[PDB]
Amino acid sequence: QVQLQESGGGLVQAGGSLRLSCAASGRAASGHGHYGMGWFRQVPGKEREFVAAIRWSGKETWYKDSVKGRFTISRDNAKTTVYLQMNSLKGEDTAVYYCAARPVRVADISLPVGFDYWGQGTQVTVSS
Ligand SMILES: [Cu+2]
Ligand SMILES: [Cu+2]
Repeated sequence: QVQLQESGGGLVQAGGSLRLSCAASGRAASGHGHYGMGWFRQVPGKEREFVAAIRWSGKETWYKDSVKGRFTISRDNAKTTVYLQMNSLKGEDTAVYYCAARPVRVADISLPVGFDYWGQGTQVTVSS
């Protein structure tokens, strides 16, 4: 199974920058050996939402409208690592972020589906 471990979340202020990293190890259960990645956030009193996603190759990414501009999702050169660069935090952003691996290819990556493995969660609080 794909072991996902995140870190980098914590205390900041509105207009700052913060960077979350998601390490990945182990083989997967489905597919031919690959997997796409994505980030989700849990906000108190609201349902879980899909915030960013990247195809296994990096040919295309997807962002939720309210983060486009400000957030970017990438993967470094040797890879198991996924990053989420958060710039110009607004306070609404305030929540617990999660990274998840998708073992089987999907036609539309804006879709919340196929995420078999989940990381543990990092609280991000934006004070004013
Ligand atoms: Cu390969
Ligand atoms: Cu593939």
